[PDB]
Amino acid sequence: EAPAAVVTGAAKRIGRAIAVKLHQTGYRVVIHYHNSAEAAVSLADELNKERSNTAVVCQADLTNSNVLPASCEEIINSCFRAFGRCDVLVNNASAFYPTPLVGKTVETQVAELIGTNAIAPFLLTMSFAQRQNLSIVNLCDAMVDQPCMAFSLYNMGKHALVGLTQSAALELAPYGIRVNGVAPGVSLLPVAMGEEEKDKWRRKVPLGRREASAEQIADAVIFLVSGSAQYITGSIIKVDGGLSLVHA
Amino acid sequence: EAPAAVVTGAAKRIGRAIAVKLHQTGYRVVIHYHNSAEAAVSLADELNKERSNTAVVCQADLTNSNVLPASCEEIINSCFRAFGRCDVLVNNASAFYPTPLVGKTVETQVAELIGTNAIAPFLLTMSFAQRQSNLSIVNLCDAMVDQPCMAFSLYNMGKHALVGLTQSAALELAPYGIRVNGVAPGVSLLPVAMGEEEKDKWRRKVPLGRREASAEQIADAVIFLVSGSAQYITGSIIKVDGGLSLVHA
Amino acid sequence: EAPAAVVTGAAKRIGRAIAVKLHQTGYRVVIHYHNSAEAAVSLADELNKERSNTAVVCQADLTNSNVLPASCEEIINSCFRAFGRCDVLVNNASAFYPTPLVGKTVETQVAELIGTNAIAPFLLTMSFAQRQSNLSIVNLCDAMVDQPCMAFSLYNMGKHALVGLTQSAALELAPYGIRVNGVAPGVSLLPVAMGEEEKDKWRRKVPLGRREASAEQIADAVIFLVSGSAQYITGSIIKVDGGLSLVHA
Amino acid sequence: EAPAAVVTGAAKRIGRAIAVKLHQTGYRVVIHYHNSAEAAVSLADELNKERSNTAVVCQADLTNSNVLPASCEEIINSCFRAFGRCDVLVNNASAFYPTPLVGKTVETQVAELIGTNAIAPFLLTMSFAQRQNLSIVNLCDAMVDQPCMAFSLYNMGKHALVGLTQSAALELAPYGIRVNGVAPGVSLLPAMGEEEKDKWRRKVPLGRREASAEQIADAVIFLVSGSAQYITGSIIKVDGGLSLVHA
Ligand SMILES: NC(=O)c1ccc[n+]([C@@H]2O[C@H](COP(=O)([O-])OP(=O)(O)OC[C@H]3O[C@@H](n4cnc5c(N)ncnc54)[C@H](OP(=O)(O)O)[C@@H]3O)[C@@H](O)[C@H]2O)c1
Ligand SMILES: NC(=O)c1ccc[n+]([C@@H]2O[C@H](COP(=O)([O-])OP(=O)(O)OC[C@H]3O[C@@H](n4cnc5c(N)ncnc54)[C@H](OP(=O)(O)O)[C@@H]3O)[C@@H](O)[C@H]2O)c1
Ligand SMILES: NC(=O)c1ccc[n+]([C@@H]2O[C@H](COP(=O)([O-])OP(=O)(O)OC[C@H]3O[C@@H](n4cnc5c(N)ncnc54)[C@H](OP(=O)(O)O)[C@@H]3O)[C@@H](O)[C@H]2O)c1
Ligand SMILES: NC(=O)c1ccc[n+]([C@@H]2O[C@H](COP(=O)([O-])OP(=O)(O)OC[C@H]3O[C@@H](n4cnc5c(N)ncnc54)[C@H](OP(=O)(O)O)[C@@H]3O)[C@@H](O)[C@H]2O)c1
Ligand SMILES: CC(C)c1nc2nc(N)nc(N)c2nc1C(C)C
Ligand SMILES: CC(C)c1nc2nc(N)nc(N)c2nc1C(C)C
Ligand SMILES: CC(C)c1nc2nc(N)nc(N)c2nc1C(C)C
Ligand SMILES: CC(C)c1nc2nc(N)nc(N)c2nc1C(C)C
Repeated sequence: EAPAAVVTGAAKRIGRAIAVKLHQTGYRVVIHYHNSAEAAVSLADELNKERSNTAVVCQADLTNSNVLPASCEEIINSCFRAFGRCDVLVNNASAFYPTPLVGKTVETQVAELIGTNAIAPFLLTMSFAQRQNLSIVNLCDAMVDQPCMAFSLYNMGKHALVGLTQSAALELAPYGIRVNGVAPGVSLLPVAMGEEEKDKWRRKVPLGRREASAEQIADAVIFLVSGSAQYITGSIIKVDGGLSLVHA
Repeated sequence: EAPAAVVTGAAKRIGRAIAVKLHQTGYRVVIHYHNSAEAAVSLADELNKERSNTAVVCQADLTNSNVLPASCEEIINSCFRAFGRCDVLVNNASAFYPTPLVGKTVETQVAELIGTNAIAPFLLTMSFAQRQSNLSIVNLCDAMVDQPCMAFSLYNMGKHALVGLTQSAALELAPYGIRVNGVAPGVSLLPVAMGEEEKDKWRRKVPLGRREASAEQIADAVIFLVSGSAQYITGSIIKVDGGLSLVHA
Repeated sequence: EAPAAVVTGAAKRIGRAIAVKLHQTGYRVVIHYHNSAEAAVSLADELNKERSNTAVVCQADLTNSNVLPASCEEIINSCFRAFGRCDVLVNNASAFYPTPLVGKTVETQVAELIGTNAIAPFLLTMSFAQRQSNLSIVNLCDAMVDQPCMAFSLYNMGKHALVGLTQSAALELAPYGIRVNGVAPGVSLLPVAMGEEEKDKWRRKVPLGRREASAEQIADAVIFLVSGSAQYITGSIIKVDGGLSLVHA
Repeated sequence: EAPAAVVTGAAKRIGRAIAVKLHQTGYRVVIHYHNSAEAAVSLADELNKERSNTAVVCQADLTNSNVLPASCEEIINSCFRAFGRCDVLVNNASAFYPTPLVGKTVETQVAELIGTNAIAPFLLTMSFAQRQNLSIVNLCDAMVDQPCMAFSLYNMGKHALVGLTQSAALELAPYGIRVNGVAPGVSLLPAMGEEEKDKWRRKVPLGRREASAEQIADAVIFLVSGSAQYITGSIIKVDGGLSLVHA
């Protein structure tokens, strides 16, 4: 039968593109979402119209808390309940907002930014391994070493995700599970973002002076889960048009 | 008038060596501790005997929780209460134990390892910067972060997050004249209870001298980073590992 | 018109797999070689039997010297003269042997190791760019560059320079639509010649399957990078090492 | 006996600051230079005026060639000739200029940029080790991963120098020789004038100022000192946060 994948934060944008491209490759998919219920259901309907019984949605908040491990176990469980297997996990969901060093409480900021970007990936990785061409792909960030000003908590999360990618690649290799990352530079600028700000970001990218499409990011995910990546584990592929190479 | 420093997890081992060297350089010190109360009080006593009222102790669990931000604020507050100023913060305290992917619950392991290694350092950095010369913060990192111990994902995640904080905070606090740096030990001060035969196994791996670092050697790099000789150094992580991280499998 | 690629050191092993896989993908190929004349011609014959007029050979020493810039110019020229275009350059050729710090003279060792691994890639890159769709360059790097083989300083220096080239050329050539990326093998295709103890030693270190990479698995990463599926990827180095570089001493 | 140090490209700027600082800490120094004869002799004179017979100059081109190994061996030899010992080697000399991919020939550019920044440090390291608190400090670059546009050969050279620092740290550890790097960001602005200087200054998070030569030398002094006895294969960035700033 067809293999199955879980994509977190898959209702919209890059997660959606990844879900779509996995589905087109022949995967059954769990579209995880938090708030974007309408987009998630609409996406599932469309994939199911294409091939019957090949998409389900699964709602979960991925903020850190004492119940986060159970929420992550349930996400993996939902893939098994729908499809009887879980071959691919894609950790895409992410909170991203400034937390200056010098309104959400700081405890909430910690829980959202660290939970979504790192702890949930860890717990989902745990549940995925425990339930078992298996692989996990973590959505990282090409700019981790030249971070956005005042984004310390977000940056800490993405750094933690690099650590998880390496530790899990090492530990899960004996089980045949590969763990890799895809690190976007600037990708899919919101149509609603101010045009002046869009231009500012695009002007920075050496390759084409434009942001990645969501499909370009998805392409690298597709490579990593494929038979063409069978010896690749612990690798993080930047997909950033050379943005990380530009000095101040 | 003398500068003042907070050192977390300063009762024993590397934190102790750091507190002692800072004190010897002329700093007044807050000795933070968690369970090591006798060691901490004894250390403060020793330092105060050397110079009157230049050391205080401050107890706090640095596990992630709803009360962790207030706890970190109180650690910084304790430096100001005692000394009227806080010039240096050393984020040394750290939980370290395996968390295999395949009697603590996982949510507790997350809270302790991410809390001690990453979140508390963040909240302490926030309180330090907000409460404000040669100001700086030194984070105790790990030379082996990219070749981690098997089954230590949460620990390794916590230390990676700390590298991220060191960079983000260096960038953001530079306009405020606060430098933020790291010291990354390889193998240091193996536990006296570790069998010598196993101590020799890690020792044999170290290119420079086939031995682990003393706590004092780690402290030496901290002393440098807080000194006027490092006035243009920020966002830098100094490995103190005797070549360990350069050795292939 | 079918696109054309140059592969250096393509007569055998990994370079051969790259040439074969590019050819299978529809590329016409220049098979560069140094000493392996019989294998190079044999490979050309084989590919030409598959599709007429799709493979040629080009001999050159890639050791550094006063004549190297002309040699690299002629390698690129061979692609234009044969195929009327050059879309892809793969910098695979490499000298690899120990140069301890404490028959070849040291200046010869420098010329061979830095020439093959770094300077030739630079001059070929120069020639390729100046002679100019989906254009790209792939440099064969090394996943163990930061945990190098003992006594291989010159080899390691060359591979580090190659990372620098990959990055510098990615930045500079991005405006011309030329992408520049790397593939970094761990251990790959152990020779039968090598000892049974030595080969086992290396194999048992690889977390993912306790075996070396096949040449085809290395070639798969090259194919991805030159493909339309990597159109936004430049300055990236993809490790293909089965997790070898993650394993501590 | 006082320890002795070789500093390459030490007639001016950062090399001189390092030479001056080592001398002040008690070292006897070989001031290597290439073209800056007057400046080198002048520094040796000032240092010898402070302490008699504690400085000598040594001329050498560090461009790659077949005689480069002999030249590097002779630099180390000159320290032993003058001082009877050689405790510290600082690889500071560097060529730095653009070499675009698209009147110096390319073979000259390769020779100068790879020679000065990488091959000469390798050859000096060999000769330093062979001739034996011993250590080597390499002058690297904090911006190696966000390079100057059209400086590929320079960038390759400094990357090779990171590789040397790591390889030699590993290999020379059994011999008790530590090998470390100092990676400046922007330091000492000259050739260049204001306002281009102030364009660079505005980039630096920590004080919007370039590093002083003194600040770079401070980091060198630390790595050679007893306070760094367990540090080897480490590269210390001295860049005021410059490398942390995104485009
Ligand atoms: N776009 C870029 O320029 C860029 C750059 C670097 C890295 N990345 C990385 O690439 C990935 C995708 O980027 P993107 O722009 O598509 O991301 P995004 O739109 O910012 O986030 C994707 C999804 O994350 C989910 N999410 C947020 N908070 C959550 C929570 N508490 N619990 C569960 N889910 C939560 C949201 O789901 P709901 O909508 O259902 O609420 C959201 O749709 C992310 O990991 C991101 O960090 C992106
Ligand atoms: N030792 C090494 O080989 C090595 C290697 C790499 C990195 N490092 C890093 O260097 C630093 C010093 O190492 P070390 O071996 O001296 O450290 P350690 O003994 O393992 O821990 C230092 C202190 O951290 C405090 N701590 C632990 N859990 C805590 C909690 N939940 N709340 C508050 N404090 C807590 C403890 O205080 P109490 O005793 O008072 O309870 C302990 O004394 C650490 O950051 C470590 O990760 C060390
Ligand atoms: N194999 C591995 O485990 C491994 C590990 C890390 C990195 N890599 C990298 O992957 C690439 C392929 O590895 P490999 O093992 O297939 O390589 P290899 O067999 O060691 O060498 C490839 C070719 O390099 C050519 N070459 C050597 N010296 C030359 C010179 N002076 N001038 C021109 N060409 C010269 C040779 O051509 P002729 O035979 O025609 O003389 C040789 O066939 C290399 O860049 C290597 O550094 C490989
Ligand atoms: N200054 C910065 O902003 C900066 C930034 C990053 C890294 N760095 C690194 O820090 C170190 C010092 O910087 P700097 O600006 O003081 O250096 P520099 O002035 O550009 O050069 C130092 C010396 O190198 C010598 N040199 C150049 N070509 C030579 C050759 N072919 N053979 C022998 N010697 C040669 C010159 O000696 P003569 O004058 O005697 O001919 C020169 O005085 C260098 O390694 C540099 O790459 C500096
Ligand atoms: C498209 C814009 C709004 C954007 N959105 C992001 N979303 C997440 N989750 N993570 C990022 N690093 C992220 N980064 C950007 C850019 C600022 C790079
Ligand atoms: C002395 C031994 C038990 C040891 N203890 C440690 N403690 C903390 N907190 N962090 C480490 N990275 C750490 N690392 C080691 C060694 C394995 C290096
Ligand atoms: C399989 C053996 C002979 C081997 N051969 C190599 N050849 C080149 N050119 N480069 C390497 N890094 C290289 N590395 C190895 C192993 C030590 C991995
Ligand atoms: C002060 C200016 C002229 C400058 N000079 C340099 N000299 C050398 N040798 N190396 C550099 N990386 C170097 N870099 C700069 C800046 C452009 C950073």
